[PDB]
Amino acid sequence: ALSLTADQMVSALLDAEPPILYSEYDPTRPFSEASMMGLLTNLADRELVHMINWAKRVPGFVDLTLHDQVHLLECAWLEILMIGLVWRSMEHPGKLLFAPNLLLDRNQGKCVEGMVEIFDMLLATSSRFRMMNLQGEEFVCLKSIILLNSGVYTFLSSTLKSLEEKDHIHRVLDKITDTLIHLMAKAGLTLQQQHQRLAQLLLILSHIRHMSNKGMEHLYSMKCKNVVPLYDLLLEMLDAHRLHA
Amino acid sequence: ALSLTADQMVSALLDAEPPILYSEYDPTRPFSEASMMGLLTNLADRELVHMINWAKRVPGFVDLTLHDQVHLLECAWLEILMIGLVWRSMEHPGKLLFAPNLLLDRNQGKCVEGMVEIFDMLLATSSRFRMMNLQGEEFVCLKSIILLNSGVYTFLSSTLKSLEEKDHIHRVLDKITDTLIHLMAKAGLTLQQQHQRLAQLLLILSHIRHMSNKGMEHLYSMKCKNVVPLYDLLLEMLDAHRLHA
Ligand SMILES: C[C@@H](COc1ccc([C@@H]2Oc3ccc(O)cc3S[C@@H]2c2ccc(O)cc2)cc1)N1CCCC1
Ligand SMILES: C[C@@H](COc1ccc([C@@H]2Oc3ccc(O)cc3S[C@@H]2c2ccc(O)cc2)cc1)N1CCCC1
Repeated sequence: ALSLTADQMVSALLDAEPPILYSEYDPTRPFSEASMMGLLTNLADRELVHMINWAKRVPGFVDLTLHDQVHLLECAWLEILMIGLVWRSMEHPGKLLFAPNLLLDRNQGKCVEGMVEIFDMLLATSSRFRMMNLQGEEFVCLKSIILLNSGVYTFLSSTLKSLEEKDHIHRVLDKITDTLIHLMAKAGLTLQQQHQRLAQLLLILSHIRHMSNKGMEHLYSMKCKNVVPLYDLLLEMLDAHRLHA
Repeated sequence: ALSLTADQMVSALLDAEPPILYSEYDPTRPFSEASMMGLLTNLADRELVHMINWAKRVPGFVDLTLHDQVHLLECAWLEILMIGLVWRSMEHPGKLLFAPNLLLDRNQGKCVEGMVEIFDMLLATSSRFRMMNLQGEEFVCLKSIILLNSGVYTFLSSTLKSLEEKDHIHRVLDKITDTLIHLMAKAGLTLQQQHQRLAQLLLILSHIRHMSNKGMEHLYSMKCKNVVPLYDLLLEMLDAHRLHA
């Protein structure tokens, strides 16, 4: 990502995109019988495996230590799931496309206590994306910034290693800024519109953080999975051998 | 803020800055006897009055409806308190300057259950500001963006009035982006450094949001004041007559 061109970062990120998964329920069977949170939790857990694969293809990420990769993902995984959900919901006003076979409106969120509040925030984000005409190339840049940025301030220590890690991350974020600006210039925005649009995009990331924080608060009202710490499951997933090479 | 120059926004914001308040405790008396949360809560409540005064001097803010002013402040007040705290702590590594007569280190945070975690996040933000060499002129721009941005996505409705309000806010944020870019150009940064520094600044705002959200979670473990809704107290403060004109 540090000698990669702007055109090469954009292609690398497009190449890395995870697949769109389906909800797992029998579509020949009724709906009142379904646990909406079970459906959503099962979907999200399945996406997480693919998020790990994606993160390893973000330029610069695997040059980090395993521990720092785990930390970043532990800090950003729900933001990353949510921006992906808002992105595929963009062309579906008033609805959230959790999966191609699971498209829910706000009243379907009332089904779970405290969940309509989260739905409403997600829906508003999707509407802002649509109104901004967010582009596929801009979205993958944003998703990678979330991955690199959300946990970069909470690394405990400040060892030599740690200082080098933070420098490298800030260097990669810098190149993704250069890429976003490059995309906007290519599109024919003036200098002035570029910086304004860059700021508009980056401020949405503070809303996504808000949504992740609220969603974490909401998810922690027990019912879901909280077995084995998240660190450990992420590490297991991230700490791959190379035998299947 | 919409026909204001970049030089006029910067001066308007510098002019609007609130005063630095002191902690209210008898400095002739011992410390173990002090409620650290009482001291911090009393300080923060006193700052809030001055925050309302400041917000009314941010270009564009008072052109909003009273209700929308209340909403923005309800969404941003803790972020705004925290960025002010990190800013005055910048030149005090390892310590948080809550007031000139109340300078606390992380171990003094352990005094309150769950508070050291918040202190540690604040301290790390202060260190990042220092390392970035954040400037007084950049800080007031950031503080005003927080005020305008944090609640702009959660307005319920979408009345004509509401749509006009959102447009105006996004227009003001745009001019503050123009101002930040103007400040950086004046300082002699290249085009490339400007956009990179703009992005570095705006991404810190996602960390400040995180800290506010965590702090709200922490403050809600009862002991503090939660009497009369915050909306209502903000409204009271904001809904001024003009008789003392
Ligand atoms: C905690 C469990 C389940 O996590 C979940 C479960 C459900 C969802 C909910 O469903 C999805 C499903 C896929 C997707 O890409 C996004 C979301 S968001 C939504 C949600 C989030 C928070 C909230 O308060 C209400 C709804 C999102 C995450 N595992 C997640 C991976 C590690 C543990
Ligand atoms: C809720 C009460 C008190 O709010 C407070 C009380 C204390 C502080 C704590 O003390 C200050 C004091 C001044 C300042 O500018 C910032 C902070 S931050 C800190 C804090 C915040 C969250 C947390 O979990 C732990 C420490 C910040 C806000 N009133 C606030 C205005 C309306 C109600």
